[PDB]
Amino acid sequence: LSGAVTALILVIASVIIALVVVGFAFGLFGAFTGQGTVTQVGTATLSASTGTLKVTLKNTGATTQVTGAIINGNAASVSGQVTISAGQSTYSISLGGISSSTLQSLVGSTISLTLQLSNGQTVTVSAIITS
Amino acid sequence: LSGAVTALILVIASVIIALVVVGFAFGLFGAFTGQGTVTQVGTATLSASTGTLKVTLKNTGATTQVTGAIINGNAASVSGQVTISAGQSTYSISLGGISSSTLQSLVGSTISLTLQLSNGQTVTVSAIITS
Amino acid sequence: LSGAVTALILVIASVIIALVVVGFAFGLFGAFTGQGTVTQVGTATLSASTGTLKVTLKNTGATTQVTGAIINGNAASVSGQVTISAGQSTYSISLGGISSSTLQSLVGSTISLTLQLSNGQTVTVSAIITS
Amino acid sequence: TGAIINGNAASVSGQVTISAGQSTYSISLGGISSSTLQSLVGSTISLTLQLSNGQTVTVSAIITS
Amino acid sequence: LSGAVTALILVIASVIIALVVVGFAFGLFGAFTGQGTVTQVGTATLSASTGTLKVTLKNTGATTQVTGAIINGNAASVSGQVTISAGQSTYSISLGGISSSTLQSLVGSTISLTLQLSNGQTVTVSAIITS
Amino acid sequence: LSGAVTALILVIASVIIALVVVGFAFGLFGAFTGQGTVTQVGTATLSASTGTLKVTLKNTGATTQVTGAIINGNAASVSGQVTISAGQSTYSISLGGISSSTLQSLVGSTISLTLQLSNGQTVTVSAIITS
Repeated sequence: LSGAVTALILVIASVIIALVVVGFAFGLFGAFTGQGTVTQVGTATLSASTGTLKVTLKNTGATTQVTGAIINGNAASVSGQVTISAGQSTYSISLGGISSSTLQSLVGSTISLTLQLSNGQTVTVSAIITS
Repeated sequence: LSGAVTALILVIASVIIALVVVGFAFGLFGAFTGQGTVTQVGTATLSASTGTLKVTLKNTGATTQVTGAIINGNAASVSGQVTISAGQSTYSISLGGISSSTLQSLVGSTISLTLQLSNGQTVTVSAIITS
Repeated sequence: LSGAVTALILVIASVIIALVVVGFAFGLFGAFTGQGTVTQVGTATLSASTGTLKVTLKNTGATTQVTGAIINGNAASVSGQVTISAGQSTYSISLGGISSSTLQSLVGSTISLTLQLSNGQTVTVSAIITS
Repeated sequence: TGAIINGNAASVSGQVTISAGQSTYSISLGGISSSTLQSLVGSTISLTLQLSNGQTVTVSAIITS
Repeated sequence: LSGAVTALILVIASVIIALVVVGFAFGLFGAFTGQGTVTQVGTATLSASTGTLKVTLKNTGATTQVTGAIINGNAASVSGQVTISAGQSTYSISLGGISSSTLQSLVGSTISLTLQLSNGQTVTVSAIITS
Repeated sequence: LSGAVTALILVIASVIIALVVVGFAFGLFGAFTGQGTVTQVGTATLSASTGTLKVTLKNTGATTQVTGAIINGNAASVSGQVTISAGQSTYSISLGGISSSTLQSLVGSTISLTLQLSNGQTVTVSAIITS
């Protein structure tokens, strides 16, 4: 009775394995939709005095973190106001790692930043270098 | 009978997954068309007394909100008359956040505003600075 | 003689199960091809008097039904002339659920509709709002 | 045996014995007229042939005149 | 011997299914290339007497049909000389559905037509309204 | 014990097959990235005396070969200086297959060449026909 029981135990266990696969696939399909996306809607300004960036970020997803920023081909780190909530509202980043040595010559012009979020997404920002 | 049942349960579940993907794609294709677009048709005037902007905005989409306005390299917030209905009709924005200190010297000239809507779209407005 | 008969009955029944799976897969492959697709070829016009839409829809598939329409961020239902036959010919939808309150201001402009068919497919239509 | 076209089943009469090899086949597909295919000249349709051995084959066809 | 035969019958049938998919994909790739494209090369003239349009249409594809024409925001049907062969040669459309009521005032000016072909493609024509 | 051993040997062999597929996919993903791309940065000049082309080609990939060139609707072959190394540096192609019969009338004007590399990529070059 090896064939009477063994193929039976395989066909019982295979239902368990298939349901685990389908449940994991539906959980992953639920996960990557609401994982969190962030874009810019607000045409940020980059003050040349302290590097304070007044950005507006739309977030129709989960809570993310801001890790670093690419500016002028240089990486830079941030310290505070990096916890992005859901919603657009308005964000104010104290972008350290750069001084007014190179931004004094570009007052009034336009620069392109690249924020690096915590969830793998990067967001490019078109900034007006104001004073 | 592991291969007799398991590939069968996969090919039954894959129809469900594919139909969910196709239905989500068609729902998204329906969503981003009628999501709401707003443009200017009316050649707005900016009164220098109180900052009252008499704008005309065409809207062939859904109901949106006006969040802020970029003027002279400065961001400014708004308070009332921001619920854009469908249709052109005529809109009257009490644009706060600026005084007649800088607009008194430009009476009769032309300025360029940038309204920031709630749905990510921004609209630039060519305004006549009247008194 | 448990192993002499049992594995034999499994290998006889497994042919039946495998042929049922292959026949179902080929039937599904036949079904989703000729299930019915509908697109627009004809550059429809939306009359603002009664909402009568003169659309042209190409259908290289089966007979479908028109259920509803998305217009200006609003859902709307339909009543008559919704049985789409095969072929392009020409279709005339009495689109109820909207009046000339909002379409009187947009005479001559262009709007984007979203028809929702019965077979899950949605079709966006670029319409000229004529009078 | 048959062909699925526009959500309709249709039967065939002649030139249905498929030999081995690619060569070329010419099916007199009856069961439909030029009532509905006159409006789709030059476009693309999708047929579904149903063979005798259970296999079905979908064909991407150019509706020429 | 359920696993000795069943996975074998699946791996034999899967070759058939994969080859049918690849053959259908290559047939579709062959079909949509030579399906038929039509453009204008010839700067058509629209006679205001009878509406006779002397157009020149380049066709590097298959034989198509002309179904209707959009003129002045109005749809119109055609009757004869609609079978477009391959090649540029020259075409003469008896465009019915309009009279010299509105085209008498525009003699010598330029209008823009929109022909609607049978294969989904539409072609806009820049026409000189001659007499 | 046919089901006790056979599904076991399938589930052992399937790990081998899946790892071979994943390793081949990652090897292909490694291969097509660094396969070799070549573009123009240098605004080449085409001397009309001997057909000597002084081109500058940027190559962030592997070593490629120059096979032929399309000029004036004519194919032409090359003989020497076709081994493109990595880097921009500067390249000098003795483009045979054409004389100064047709290029004498176009001294000072601009022509468009199409080099055909060995790795399937083609590169169009905007050349100044100098003397």
